[PDB]
Amino acid sequence: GITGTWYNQLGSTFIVTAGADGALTGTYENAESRYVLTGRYDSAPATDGSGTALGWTVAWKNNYRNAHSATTWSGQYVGGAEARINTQFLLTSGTTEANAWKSTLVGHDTFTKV
Amino acid sequence: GITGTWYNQLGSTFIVTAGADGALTGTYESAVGNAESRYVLTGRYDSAPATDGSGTALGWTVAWKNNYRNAHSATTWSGQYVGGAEARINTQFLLTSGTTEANAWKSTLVGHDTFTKVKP
Amino acid sequence: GITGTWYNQLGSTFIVTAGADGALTGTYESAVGNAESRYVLTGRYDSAPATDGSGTALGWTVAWKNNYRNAHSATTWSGQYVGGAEARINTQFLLTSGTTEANAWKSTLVGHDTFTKV
Amino acid sequence: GITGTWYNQLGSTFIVTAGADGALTGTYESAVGNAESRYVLTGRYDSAPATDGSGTALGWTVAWKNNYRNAHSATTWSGQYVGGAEARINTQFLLTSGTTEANAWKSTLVGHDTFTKV
Ligand SMILES: O=C(O)CCCC[C@@H]1SC[C@@H]2NC(=O)N[C@@H]21
Ligand SMILES: O=C(O)CCCC[C@@H]1SC[C@@H]2NC(=O)N[C@@H]21
Ligand SMILES: O=C(O)CCCC[C@@H]1SC[C@@H]2NC(=O)N[C@@H]21
Repeated sequence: GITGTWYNQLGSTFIVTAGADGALTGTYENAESRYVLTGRYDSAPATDGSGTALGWTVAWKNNYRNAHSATTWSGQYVGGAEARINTQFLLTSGTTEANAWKSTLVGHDTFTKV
Repeated sequence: GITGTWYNQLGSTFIVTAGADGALTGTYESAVGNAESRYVLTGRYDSAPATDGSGTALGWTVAWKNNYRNAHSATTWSGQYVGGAEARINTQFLLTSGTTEANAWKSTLVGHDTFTKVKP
Repeated sequence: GITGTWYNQLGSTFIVTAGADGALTGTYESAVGNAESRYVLTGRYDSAPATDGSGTALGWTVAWKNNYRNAHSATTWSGQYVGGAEARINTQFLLTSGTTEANAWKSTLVGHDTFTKV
Repeated sequence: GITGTWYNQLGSTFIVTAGADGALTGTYESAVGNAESRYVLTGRYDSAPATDGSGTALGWTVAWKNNYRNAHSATTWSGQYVGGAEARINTQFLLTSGTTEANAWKSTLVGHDTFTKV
C-alpha cells in the first residue's frame, strides 16, 4: 500500500502511484513548488515481516526555477496502521572540480500517511 | 553527452538515454553481488546547467529484481556529469536491503563509483 | 553540558567527559551487533561555539576490540550537541569492516543515532 | 605500517602515531576550506587484525579550532589500512557544522579520501 499521498514533518508532500512492474511515478511539493518524481520498488517482497525496498529521484528544476541540483531517497516501506517509509538521502549540487569535495549532503527522513 | 554506454571501476555496465525533458531511462548490469543479467533503471537530471563550468547534477534508481533473481534490495546513485577530454560521471551510492524492525540499523550500505566511456 | 551519561534509541550507553580544550574520552556499550561489554572511545568537540543559537559540533570513534571479543571493525559518529529543556545529541555514523579488496564495495554501513540523558 | 606521514590527492598532510593500546594520535593540516595551520587529531584502530588478506579497520576525528581560527565544525574519517608495496588508507568522511534547528537538515557533508605514503 504505497500508492497515495505521504507527508514528512517539515511540511513537504508527495503523491505516488506504484506500478505492478515495479515503477514509481508522481510529484513532490503552489505550482511554483511542484517537481516530477520517478523511482522503483521491490514488487515481490518477502513474507517474513521484512520491509519493502525502494528509492526515487527528484531534480530541483521545473518551469519556474532551477537550483542546479538533485536528490535521491533510499529506504524501506513498513505497513501496518503505523505505516511509514524510512529513508536516508543524498543531495548533490553541480560544482567546479575544485569544490567537488563539498558537493553532497547526507541526511534522513520519515514519511507518514497522516 | 550523457546518452550512451558507461563502465565503472568494477566492470559493471550502465546503458542510458537522456530525454529533452530531464528524464533518465536505461538498463544496468552488475559484475558483483546477488545479481545476473540486466535490470531496469530510471532517473532525473538538470536539463539546463549553469554556464560557469559547473557540473550537471543527476541521479537514478535500481530495484534488484528481474526474471532470474530477486535480492530484496535497491540502490540509488547521486552525482554529477563532467564533460571534457575525459568525460565522466562521479557518484555516491546508497544500497538498502529489506530487513526486520530489529536489524534496520544495518540495512544500508554507502559507497562511491566513477563511470567512464572506456572499459578499464 | 556534554559530560555525563547518555542513551540512544536502541539501548546503547555512552559515558563522556569533556576536557577544557576539546578532548572527549570515555566508554561505550552497544545493545546490538557483534559486541559484548565496554569499549574505549576518544574524540573532539568545539570548545568555543557561536552565541547565536546554533549547536556545538563534535565527533568520536570506537574500535571493536576488547579483552573479550574482536569484530575487526570501527565506527565514527559525527554531529552536534543542542542544549535546553531536552538536551540532545544528533549524529550520523559510518561503520567500516575489514574485507579483501574485492569486497570493499560492501565494507561500510551508514545510519544515525540520537542520544538523550533519559 | 600505520605510524608515519601520509598524503592525500588534495594536498593535505597528516602525521600519526599508532599505539600498542589501539590509539591514534597526531596532527592534521588541510589545504582546502576554512582552515590555516595544524589541528589536533585523535582515534582508534584494530590492534590485532587478521591475515586472511583483509584490511585493518580504523577511524579518527578533527575539530576545526586552534589558536588561530575557529570554523565551528568537525570531521570524522572511517576506513581501512592496506599493506603491500603500494600501501594506503581508504576512507569515507562526515563533515558536520554547527547550525540552528531550522538548518539541521543541511548540516552534514559526505565524501571520500585516499591516503598514500607517496
Ligand atoms: O547484492 C545485491 O543486493 C544487489 C547487487 C548490488 C550491486 C552494487 S550497487 C553499488 C555497487 N556498484 C556496482 O556496480 N555494483 C555494486
Ligand atoms: O561490528 C560490530 O558488530 C559492532 C558494531 C556495533 C553496533 C552499532 S555501532 C552503530 C550503532 N549504534 C549503536 O549503539 N549500535 C550500532
Ligand atoms: O570547516 C571547513 O570548511 C574545513 C574542513 C576541512 C576540509 C575537508 S575535511 C574532509 C576533506 N579532507 C581534507 O583534507 N580536506 C577536506
